[PDB]
Amino acid sequence: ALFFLIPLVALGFAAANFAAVVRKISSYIRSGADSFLAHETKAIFKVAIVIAILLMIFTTWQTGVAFLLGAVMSASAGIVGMKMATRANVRVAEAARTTKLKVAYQGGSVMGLSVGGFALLGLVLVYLIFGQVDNLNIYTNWLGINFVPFAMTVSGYALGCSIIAMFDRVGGGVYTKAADMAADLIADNVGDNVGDVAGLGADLLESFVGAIVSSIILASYMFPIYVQKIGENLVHQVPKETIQALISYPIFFALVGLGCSMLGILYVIVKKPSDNPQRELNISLWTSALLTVVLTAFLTYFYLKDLQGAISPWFSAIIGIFSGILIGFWAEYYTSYRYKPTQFLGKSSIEGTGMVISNGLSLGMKSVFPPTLTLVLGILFADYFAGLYGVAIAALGMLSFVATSVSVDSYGPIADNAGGISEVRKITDHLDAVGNTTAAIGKGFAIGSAIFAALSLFASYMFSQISPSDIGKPPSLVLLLNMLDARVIAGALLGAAITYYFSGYLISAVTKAAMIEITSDNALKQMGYPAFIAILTPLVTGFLLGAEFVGGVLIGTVLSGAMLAILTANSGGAWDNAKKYLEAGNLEGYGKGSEPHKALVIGDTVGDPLKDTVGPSLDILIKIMSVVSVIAVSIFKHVHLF
Amino acid sequence: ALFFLIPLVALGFAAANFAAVVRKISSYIRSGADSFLAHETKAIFKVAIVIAILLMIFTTWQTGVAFLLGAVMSASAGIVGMKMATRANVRVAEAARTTKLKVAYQGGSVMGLSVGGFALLGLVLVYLIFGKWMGQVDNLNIYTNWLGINFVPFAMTVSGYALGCSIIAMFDRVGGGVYTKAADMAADLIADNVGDNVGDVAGLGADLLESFVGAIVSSIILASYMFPIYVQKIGENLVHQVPKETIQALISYPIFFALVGLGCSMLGILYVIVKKPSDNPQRELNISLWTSALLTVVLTAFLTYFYLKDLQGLDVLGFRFGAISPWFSAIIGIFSGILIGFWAEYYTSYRYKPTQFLGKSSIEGTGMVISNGLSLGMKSVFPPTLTLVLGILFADYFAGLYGVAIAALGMLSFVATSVSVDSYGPIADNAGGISEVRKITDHLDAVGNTTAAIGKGFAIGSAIFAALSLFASYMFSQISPSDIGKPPSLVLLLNMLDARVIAGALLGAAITYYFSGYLISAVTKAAMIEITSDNALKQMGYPAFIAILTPLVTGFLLGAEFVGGVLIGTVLSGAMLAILTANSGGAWDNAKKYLEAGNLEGYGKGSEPHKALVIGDTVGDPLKDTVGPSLDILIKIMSVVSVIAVSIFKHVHLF
Ligand SMILES: [K+]
Ligand SMILES: [K+]
Ligand SMILES: [Mg+2]
Ligand SMILES: [Mg+2]
Ligand SMILES: [Mg+2]
Ligand SMILES: [Mg+2]
Ligand SMILES: [Mg+2]
Ligand SMILES: [Mg+2]
Ligand SMILES: [Mg+2]
Ligand SMILES: [Mg+2]
Repeated sequence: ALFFLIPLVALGFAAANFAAVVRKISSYIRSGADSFLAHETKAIFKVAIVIAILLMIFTTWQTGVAFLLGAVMSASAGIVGMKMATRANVRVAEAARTTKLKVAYQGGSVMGLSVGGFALLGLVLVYLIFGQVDNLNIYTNWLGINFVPFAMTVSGYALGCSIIAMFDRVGGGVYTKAADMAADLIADNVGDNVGDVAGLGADLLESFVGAIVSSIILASYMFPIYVQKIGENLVHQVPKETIQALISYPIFFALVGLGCSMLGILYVIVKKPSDNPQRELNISLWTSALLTVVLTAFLTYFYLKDLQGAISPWFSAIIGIFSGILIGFWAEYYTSYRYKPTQFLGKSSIEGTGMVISNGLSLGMKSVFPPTLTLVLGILFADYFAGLYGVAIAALGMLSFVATSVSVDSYGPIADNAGGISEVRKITDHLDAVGNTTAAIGKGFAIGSAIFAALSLFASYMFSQISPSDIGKPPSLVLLLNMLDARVIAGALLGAAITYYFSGYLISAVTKAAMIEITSDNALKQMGYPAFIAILTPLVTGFLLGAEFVGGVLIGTVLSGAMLAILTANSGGAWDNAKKYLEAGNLEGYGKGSEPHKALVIGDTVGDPLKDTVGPSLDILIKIMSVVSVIAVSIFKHVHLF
Repeated sequence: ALFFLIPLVALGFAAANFAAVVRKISSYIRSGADSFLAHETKAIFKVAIVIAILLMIFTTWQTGVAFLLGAVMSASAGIVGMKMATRANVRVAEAARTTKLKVAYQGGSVMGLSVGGFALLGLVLVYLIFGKWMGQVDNLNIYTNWLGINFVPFAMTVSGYALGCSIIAMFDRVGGGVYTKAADMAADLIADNVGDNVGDVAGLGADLLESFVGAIVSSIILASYMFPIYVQKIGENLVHQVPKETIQALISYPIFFALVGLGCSMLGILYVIVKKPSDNPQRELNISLWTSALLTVVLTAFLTYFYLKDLQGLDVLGFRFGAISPWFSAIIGIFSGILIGFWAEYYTSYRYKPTQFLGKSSIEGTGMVISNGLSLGMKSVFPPTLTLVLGILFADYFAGLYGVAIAALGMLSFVATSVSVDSYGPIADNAGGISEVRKITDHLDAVGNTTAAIGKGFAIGSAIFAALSLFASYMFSQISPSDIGKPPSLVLLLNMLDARVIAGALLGAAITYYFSGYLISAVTKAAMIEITSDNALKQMGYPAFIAILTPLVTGFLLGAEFVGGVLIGTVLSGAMLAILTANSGGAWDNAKKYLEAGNLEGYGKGSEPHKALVIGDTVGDPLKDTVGPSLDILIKIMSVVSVIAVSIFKHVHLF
């Protein structure tokens, strides 16, 4: 029971860290937020109820309620983190004076702690409140969706969080980068929080919950899959207990996690103070992960000790953790002037706007390989030491310290805004540089986790066809999406193309809308397209062509989004800090007019729509499209047309 | 036999069209060419012999020789097309004076006709001398090589040939495409006017040669394979459920088809050209193309019936409707292809929308030209993909995997005109650089940039359509001696849920973004004749290694499931990216031209509006003329290498 009250503590904790801080005429920003949020919430209102009724009508109301649980939960989490981000933010210029810092990071930390507390309050609710883990045969609902009691329930929850986040980003990411563009051409200072706090935070909430939900669905499934069949009895070769312990474990694991991170957060703010905030963020991160690996290993033994080895998914969490951390490092590497990507680009500023662009492209494109490689090497090990389930738990390891990742992330625009506000500027610009890096690190973890998560959720997808009319065949006959089949290839091409389209549209959206209520109303009103594209595609294409084709689309979608999130994040990422870098002069005889500053400006402005809107949008698409397909293939495995 | 002397005629024909034309101090450019070609040929020399000995040692010398046949063949084709491109080119300024055109297109047409004649002379040779004399289409069983590669007699031979053409095309591109766009940058910061031929004539030309032959070789490998796959296993004898005569007709058919093709195109070139001349060259090129395609559809239909009329087991092959089947495939691929061309035009020419909108955003601040250009090309990727998505299925529904390869050929059963129109562009374009009358010349330039983008577009499409046949063959080629029983359906089963394949796919995608980043950087380093040529070649290995050893490195590390993955990632990403760069590269140049032509009131090639478009053309140049098209090459050469070496690493992988 203690474990079940653990998530509750994080939240009293969220409320406490801002308060000790908030007690620390630039209010201006808070008004911006309410307006967009007003308009946004109303569209959200309109939509969430409706999706809920839909799920309730078409799948199994338990799931629709859980779905609402997720909508209230994520909206709320984001809202709290926003009051903080928008208060440390103000309170930073004033930290920044007496100091010739605690503020920026504590504000960022409020959204992250709130994110953990809420997401888990909600999930614990879904777990307790939703005999589906008792039943876990293979129920075949009021229509013909033959749904998973529990899988279906938490899938509903995860879809809820993912969808409201995507909306928050594709509108807010849009309001924001549309704003940055507009500003360097005011609007922007609000943009920094809408964009890299609320939106980025929502993206991460989504990957995290998605990976955990996938762990849950899989357990909820070794059951119909492994059943014996020696001479026409069904013998459950995997007995219920093992499955139940394996279901509850990622939950228990996730509880063990956030806890490790909460210490990191309470530790660094109140910790005796440093003078360099990059090392803090990375150390805190590192710490949360060591701490988490060990205790997680205990949790794993005892809470899985004798099921019928034990520790295995703990190795999965570890492989994922170290992979995740490496990917963070890679993101820092590619985004911070101080090492290589930005410095070269930056100095090339002096050679003619063209070079900043072409080199920024080369930089992000090449920069794409190492995080993917970590993931390639990362998947295999996550995967070798455990079943499919070990991969999903691994996604979780990448994200096992989400509280600190998100804290550090929200630090950026929060620190970043602190910068814009004085214009003292040096302290402020450092804060800004780090915003751009730490938001790029964050993006990097969530993309990694999107891929690691995506393979369990995809496996779950082929698995979901395990209709009543299956419950015989070997697992090895059912988990077999064949790539040589033309439907899968066509599917893949279409999904990939869907991904490039989705990005181009999101780009175009940024520029149209860019050139509070005008663009907020416009962003939302003008928001349906990405959500339709993202969501109905499995449905449209699925209902058109069946399980092989949606399996394909999902594959293309995942591959492309994986590559592109990173391109935009890192390269879009380097350009801001390249601009800052030259703005700080650093090139001798160069400093804020002149052909190079102008060129770096062009880099930051080019980067801004890609990194803060497109890539991260792909983060979301590759999940929400898969979850939708996992559910609707219930219908289109059988019901496809041709 | 008539058919076997058909390819020969195209070539006497190549030599004739330039001559009637060439008889039509700006020589300057010819010197540029020799220098790069000198340096290039020497590195090529060094490498081709070596790859040949390698293949001969490790696979089956028949293949290594065939491979050399392809190296001499493609080098040569490209060289001839180059003397022409570089003579019509000069002879265009002078067409361009008296006309206040026949030149630009006839020059472009020389390389294309040479491409067809050579590629097919070579292939006919490989078919007769390797397919027939050495009986590889006769033995056709599954021979197992002095080492342990269990090679396909014929598949292996022609696979070698395809690899040869692919490799040398890639080399011609990754250096020359680099010299040329490195040059374009350097120029708008002279050198560039030479760049235009090196880049969009020879390089683009070699890309298309590669896609074309790759598609045909794949048709041949598959036929040369329904036999071991489809044997029965009835109560333990092997009964060739697909008999020799079927396979053999199905093998010869793409060849016979290709012969019927190119023939259809040659008519197109002589026809548009010799009409009393028109006034708009876009409508011509697209018409000529269009015509070659009507013609090809029909006659190919006859060819298909009689030369396939009674095969039997064409069903099992995947031929849902007998004899005519691959003709429907060729048709499907053709119309998909033509649409993809149209889409390319659509997205690249000021006059419609992608470039028009981009161009006018020039007045809003260079940032915008760049953003809108990314949006334009990125969105612009879909219709050509969707045409392919819808296109694969129909190519594929009406015929087996073989029908798909024949479909790739259909997208490309009209390459001669494609290559004519492509080569027209830099040739017309140079005509443009020269005089500087500029309006007459600039039009030719606009068209160079579009037609190079259409060309690119067909070749990328065909690369995907082709890629599924060559990939199928890949899973099939593991069909070791220890198989020759199980259902085809148990062997054509690359599993995506296997973590190895996913890691593979991600690795291939990642290898491809990397490949692109390196070629981009190469363009700027080298950009800022001999200096950059030597530098391009010397400094050229990296992409070829990456492209080629990856199946080998990764394959030998992780096995068939992983290289299958890498190949998948690589195909998917390169497909998307070739289009991004091509269509953008396509839009920005013509957006620049467009504003340069003024067309915005109160702007006359001055200020931010022209400056901004300049930035767009210069951004586009490295992407479209070097990166995308490079991906065109990578997605093939990496697959062919894997198809061959999986001979070893299906068994020999490490972990
Ligand atoms: K950022
Ligand atoms: K072009
Ligand atoms: Mg700015
Ligand atoms: Mg900012
Ligand atoms: Mg600012
Ligand atoms: Mg920025
Ligand atoms: Mg130029
Ligand atoms: Mg030129
Ligand atoms: Mg040119
Ligand atoms: Mg150009």
